[PDB]
Amino acid sequence: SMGKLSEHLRYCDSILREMLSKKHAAYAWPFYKPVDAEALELHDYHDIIKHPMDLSTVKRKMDGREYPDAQGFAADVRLMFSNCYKYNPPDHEVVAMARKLQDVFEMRFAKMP
Ligand SMILES: COc1cc(C(=O)NC2CCN(C)CC2)ccc1Nc1ncc2c(n1)N(C1CCCC1)CC(F)(F)C(=O)N2C
Repeated sequence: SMGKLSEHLRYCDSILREMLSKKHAAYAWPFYKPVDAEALELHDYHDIIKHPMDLSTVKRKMDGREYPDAQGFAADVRLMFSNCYKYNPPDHEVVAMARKLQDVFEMRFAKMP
């Protein structure tokens, strides 16, 4: 009943639910939680990536309605992908996995009424 802004935010909630769901778990799982640079022994990760982002953080912020509009939500989802492209070798499996998940994201986002 509140119009397009409310509807866009609800649609974004749904995109996020889909990205976190079992449907995409073959490629989305590296993006469920913040990169644990200590556990992964990535001693240069936080020197290269200045603004880490991941789907659990997007969920915390979206559920708290910290994104004022759909573009703000998209910016953080795309930051997550961009961090992966920036840090990792371009032929790495994890870059292909980020790309598979971004194909889903961009498709759903483009079809937001
Ligand atoms: C428990 O989680 C993992 C476990 C294993 C795992 O189980 N690895 C090995 C354990 C020991 N040997 C035997 C081989 C598998 C590998 C990766 C994991 N998780 C992860 N999450 C996120 C990123 C990532 N990884 N990336 C990968 C690239 C290659 C090494 C980290 C680089 C990155 F920079 F952090 C990045 O951008 N992303 C998005």
